[PDB]
Amino acid sequence: MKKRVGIEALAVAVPSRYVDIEDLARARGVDPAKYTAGLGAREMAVTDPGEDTVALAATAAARLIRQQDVDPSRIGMLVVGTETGIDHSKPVASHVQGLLKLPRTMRTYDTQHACYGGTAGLMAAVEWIASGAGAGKVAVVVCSDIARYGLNTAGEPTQGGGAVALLVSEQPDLLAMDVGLNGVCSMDVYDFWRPVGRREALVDGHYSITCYLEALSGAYRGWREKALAAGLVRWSDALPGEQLARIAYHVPFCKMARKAHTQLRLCDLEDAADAAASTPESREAQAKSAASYDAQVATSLGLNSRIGNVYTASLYLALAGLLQHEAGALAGQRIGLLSYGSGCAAEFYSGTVGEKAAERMAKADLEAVLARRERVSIEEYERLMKLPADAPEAVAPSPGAFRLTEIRDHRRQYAEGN
Amino acid sequence: MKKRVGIEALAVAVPSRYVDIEDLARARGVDPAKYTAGLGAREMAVTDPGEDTVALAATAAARLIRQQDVDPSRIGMLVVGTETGIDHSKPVASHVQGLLKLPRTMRTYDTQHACYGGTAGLMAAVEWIASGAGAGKVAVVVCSDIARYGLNTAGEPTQGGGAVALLVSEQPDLLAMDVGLNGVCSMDVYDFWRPVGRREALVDGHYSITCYLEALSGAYRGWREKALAAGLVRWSDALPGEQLARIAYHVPFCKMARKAHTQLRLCDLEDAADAAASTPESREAQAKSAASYDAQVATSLGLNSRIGNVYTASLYLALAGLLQHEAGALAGQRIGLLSYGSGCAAEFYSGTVGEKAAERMAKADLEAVLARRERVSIEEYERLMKLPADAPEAVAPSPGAFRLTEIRDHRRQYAEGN
Ligand SMILES: CC(C)(COP(=O)([O-])OP(=O)([O-])OC[C@H]1O[C@@H](n2cnc3c(N)ncnc32)[C@H](O)[C@@H]1OP(=O)([O-])[O-])[C@@H](O)C(=O)NCCC(=O)NCCSC(=O)C[C@@](C)(O)CC(=O)[O-]
Ligand SMILES: CC(C)(COP(=O)([O-])OP(=O)([O-])OC[C@H]1O[C@@H](n2cnc3c(N)ncnc32)[C@H](O)[C@@H]1OP(=O)([O-])[O-])[C@@H](O)C(=O)NCCC(=O)NCCSC(=O)C[C@@](C)(O)CC(=O)[O-]
Repeated sequence: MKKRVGIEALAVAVPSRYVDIEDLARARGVDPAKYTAGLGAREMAVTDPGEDTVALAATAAARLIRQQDVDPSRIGMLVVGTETGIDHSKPVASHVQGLLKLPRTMRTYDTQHACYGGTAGLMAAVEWIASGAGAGKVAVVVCSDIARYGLNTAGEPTQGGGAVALLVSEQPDLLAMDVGLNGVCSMDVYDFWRPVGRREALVDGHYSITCYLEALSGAYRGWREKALAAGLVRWSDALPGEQLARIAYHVPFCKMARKAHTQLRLCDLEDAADAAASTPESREAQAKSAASYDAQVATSLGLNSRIGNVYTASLYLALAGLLQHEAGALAGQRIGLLSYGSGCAAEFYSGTVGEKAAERMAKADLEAVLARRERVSIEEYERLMKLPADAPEAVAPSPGAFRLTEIRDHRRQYAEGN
Repeated sequence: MKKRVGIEALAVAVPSRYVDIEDLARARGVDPAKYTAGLGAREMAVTDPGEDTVALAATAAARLIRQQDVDPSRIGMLVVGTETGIDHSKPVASHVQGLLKLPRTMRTYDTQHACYGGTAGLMAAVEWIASGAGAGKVAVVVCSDIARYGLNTAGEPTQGGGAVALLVSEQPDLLAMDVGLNGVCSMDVYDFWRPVGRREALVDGHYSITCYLEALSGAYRGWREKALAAGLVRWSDALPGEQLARIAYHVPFCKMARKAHTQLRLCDLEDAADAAASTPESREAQAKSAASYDAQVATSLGLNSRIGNVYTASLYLALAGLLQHEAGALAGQRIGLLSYGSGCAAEFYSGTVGEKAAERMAKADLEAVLARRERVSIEEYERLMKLPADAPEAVAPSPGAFRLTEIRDHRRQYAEGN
């Protein structure tokens, strides 16, 4: 009896509005090609205060339950990974539980480590199940965030917001994860952070890229050693990482995925028993292979390019885009995933796409999620950005979605769309 | 080959200063017996800004590693449960990793759900190990918090601060946990919370007591059903809960443990097949049994009464006090633990105290930890309370301990005591 654990399905929620990234460039006196070619952006989600971390998380989690016909009483863990917390004590997960009218027999809590928080919660849910404690039950892990750098900042064109809700179970139709094979690399850095009382992040941008790549290298190498010992990959005519059908990466901006994939391949090329016969120039040229990027990574960025950085959710939006179109082809094949969070930590893990992944992705109806949005001007984006966090716009949520309506006596109030 | 997982050892850190609780009563025009008898308090830890969540967590975690001779390279997870976070993105766990100069092959993140956050992280570490993923490695889970209600508030006499660091492993000398038997009960409430930008908690105090007891009842009942089915307890001449050698509870104030134990016993008395032959009066009198409280709970409060509410750490300070004196007697016996967090969630779990628990507790040297503190006046407590979070006092940390020294260019700086 082969037991499996992992991601059974997912759902996505996005803010109601977005801007065209070339409009942002023009408003900032920037060449639009810096954003479209340099960063790989197309459209940037923008929010108003009604689209807070709770509202986006609850919209995604409710959509998951409805689209996948989840029995809410089978949920034994509800975890929200976020870096956009709204209370020091009361977790987003508790608000989500209430808004969705979920029953009582579940753990609820939030996880925090920049863009790694969702992955940390995913592993906690997976290992709860794989330990036996969660046998017979499911978990819901929601990655929800709003990425804000501020007007006229270098990070501004990488903003975004939204949520991805993951169903975790013993029927992991999207991704049957290889338990215990993860690689991890973490160290205390100040590449990106956001002190309490600052609405916008602080970042040393180029250093943050170096930190991502450094942590990726350590995490990937740790996974590779375990995968070699488990017989899942080999040092052969193909590099170890080439034996993964696809690799999905944390996407702070779309061009980061190419940088990440080049670095992963360089790890193989530098570590091969015969590396001494190569040069930095020859290794770099091979690592940057357009064929490899096209085969393993390129199709994972379609949703990300239209939304922006959704912090904890960015890797899972890449997984979503990949499986949206390729789940049937990928059934039975092993793929890799690299999660990074500033501060920092990276974790690399693998899993096998399930036979029913295409079914679960069809039910997620992702083009309909993206089609509901409306474009706004940069002027309006700026006006909404300037609103205080307690001042949601007077607009109704979409059917089954949620919005913050007001804060009254320090208690946050929400509405569910009819 | 009987596999075991759970808590191998613990260490405690407390702030350098405390006040006498009767001095606080006099300063507030309150009868001191309200605090000493009504709440069960003796001494209240007070902080200055140098004793932040990071400094307390790092002090406790470094002390654990030194006292227990942990190989730092065997740590594969470092999790901080807290409701006193200091960054929206960068976790306390990442700062602890850096301050302790720990290596890179570990997950780092923080968990959040009021006073339940530490337990959530403990279960994530336990289940990482029990799934097989953490086989051969250990985890460190630190519960670190500073409880602040504010001058002249009803919650003020229940303040406190400190940290408890837990070593989690396949050699769980303190508590070999019963994996998969936990009971849990959670629901979305506003009993206690602390919005971003508020230094002091908001609380509906009497309602928070009702919420604790309600969630406890559900969590305990869920554990009891599983423990009955596993044959660990029986409905016999003894109530199910009486078959636990001891029960430790989240301690917001010491008298809360008696309220909690009475409620747990009432759950047994109300649920017994023959409950119809009793009355509320007879059940209450039996539930309130002094003999049962004295046998199962009373000795768990010695540290808590001298520190105050340490939020996520309060239950673990109760476990510490119990094992400090009774670990040898408890070896081979099963005990219960009830974790509660406002917002809210409760989880009830059990485990068996290990043969070497007394050894591990002796190495924690807890009376020395408490002896290092100094008493201050209420006037000085108030002066320190009024200091901004970025204004630590100019005092050195104790040997091997840590303090925040300053914030410079939005980066927190720390010192390690010589
Ligand atoms: C990403 C930066 C640093 C870029 O901001 P920047 O410094 O203004 O941009 P640049 O000068 O680095 O240019 C970017 C690319 O555009 C090119 N370019 C320029 N002009 C043109 C043009 N006319 N036509 C065509 N191309 C053009 C340019 O040559 C370059 O190409 P590349 O170096 O990639 O090969 C900034 O947006 C930033 O700081 N963003 C936020 C930080 C971030 O996303 N870091 C990523 C790594 S850390 C991470 O992923 C974690 C994170 C951020 O998500 C946080 C968390 O975990 O919580
Ligand atoms: C605990 C309260 C509500 C009490 O604050 P209060 O309302 O001022 O006190 P009280 O009137 O309820 O009195 C307390 C006890 O003192 C007695 N008393 C009175 N005077 C005398 C006297 N002269 N001589 C002898 N006894 C006296 C009095 O009769 C009573 O006895 P009891 O009802 O327990 O039997 C307040 O301190 C508060 O709000 N604290 C913070 C909230 C809290 O600790 N709640 C506990 C449950 S929730 C929890 O544990 C989660 C939490 C708080 O830790 C947060 C998280 O998870 O993050």
